[PDB]
Amino acid sequence: GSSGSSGVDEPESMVNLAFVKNDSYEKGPDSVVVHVYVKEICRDTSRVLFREQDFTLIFQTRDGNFLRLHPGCGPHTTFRWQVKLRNLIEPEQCTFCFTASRIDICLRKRQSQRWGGLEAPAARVGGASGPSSG
Repeated sequence: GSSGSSGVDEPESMVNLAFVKNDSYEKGPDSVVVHVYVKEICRDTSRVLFREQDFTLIFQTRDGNFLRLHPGCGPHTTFRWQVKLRNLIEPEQCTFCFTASRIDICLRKRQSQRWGGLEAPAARVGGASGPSSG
């Protein structure tokens, strides 16, 4: 086949976040603001991809507070946060801008309907308890 000098490059090398401490509130009619808890972020190597039925947030943080949470990684480690929006959206109007110690992402939905959860659900999982402290 072929070895080397490939074309597209998968984010493999990059790390994909599974859970990011943030808070999104229902704004305007179809507006949705998101507040990501993180500091010491690089606005130079940190961007946000607004899809039609999703939205990925790539940013490299160097805050021991945020890093400590994710072991094995570092400040130079790329973090990709992909979210599956149950309902469609308008990325052409979406915007991404970092804040003091948090990130702000304006998500413009299509229509004014109930989302019942920012991120799409999935098979239930309980099993033996863990960190869940009384």
